[PDB]
Amino acid sequence: HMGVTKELKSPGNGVDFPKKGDFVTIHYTGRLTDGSKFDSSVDRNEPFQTQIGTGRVIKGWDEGVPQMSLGEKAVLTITPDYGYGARGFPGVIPGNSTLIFEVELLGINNKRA
Ligand SMILES: C=CC[C@@H]1/C=C(\C)C[C@H](C)C[C@H](OC)[C@H]2O[C@@](O)(C(=O)C(=O)N3CCCC[C@H]3C(=O)O[C@H](/C(C)=C/[C@@H]3CC[C@@H](O)[C@H](OC)C3)[C@H](C)[C@@H](O)CC1=O)[C@H](C)C[C@@H]2OC
Repeated sequence: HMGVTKELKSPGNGVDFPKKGDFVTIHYTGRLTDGSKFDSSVDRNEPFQTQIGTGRVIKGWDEGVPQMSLGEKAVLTITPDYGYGARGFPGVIPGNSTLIFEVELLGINNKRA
């Protein structure tokens, strides 16, 4: 999927992958391309929970996360068009920003890594 690239860092179980409509549990760290963190669920010590593939989150997550298996650690590199685009996200992300997320897939529906 063109606006997002996934780099596997450590494999999950290689069997359970999120599908459109699933609810996933994720720990993440987002950085801008200058290397600076803009947000982290890890530092916040709270897991992030959301439906995937239904537009609840940026396109880059919706298209990137279903490519990971349960337990996988990856990096999702997201073009502005698949992120917050020209506007950015007021108070956090400048307009026209590539987003780089470290993502750990901790849960899919009832299943847990
Ligand atoms: C009631 C409060 C808000 C409510 C916030 C929470 C549940 C708390 C939860 C931990 C979010 C974080 O709170 C510390 C914080 O996460 C960021 O820092 C971040 O790392 C980020 O980019 N994420 C979060 C992880 C998934 C990818 C992306 C996202 O898709 O986030 C989603 C997002 C912003 C979608 C927009 C929606 C508007 C569209 O126009 C735009 O389309 C381009 C896309 C978030 C999760 C929404 O679904 C839910 C919310 O908005 C945002 C920079 C701002 C966000 O706080 C606001």
